[PDB]
Amino acid sequence: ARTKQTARKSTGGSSGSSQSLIDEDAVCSICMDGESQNSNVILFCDMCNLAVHQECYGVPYIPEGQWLCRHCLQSRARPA
Ligand SMILES: [Zn+2]
Ligand SMILES: [Zn+2]
Repeated sequence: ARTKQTARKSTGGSSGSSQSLIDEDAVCSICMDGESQNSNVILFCDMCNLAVHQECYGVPYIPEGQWLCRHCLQSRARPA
């Protein structure tokens, strides 16, 4: 599963840094990035845009394969 980690800091790697940065992170649904601990890990679906921290959703362990949320894993659950 795709897991992105981010750490908060008063003055970290920002305000230019290398005068060239291009990246687009995900947006958790359980929280509005207002209080997710100093370091958190977001999770994006492999067939969807379900972006939720594994701590926010309550995921016991992070699979070492594809991540299909209940909506998609259910869509293909019946089919074959
Ligand atoms: Zn969250
Ligand atoms: Zn999904």
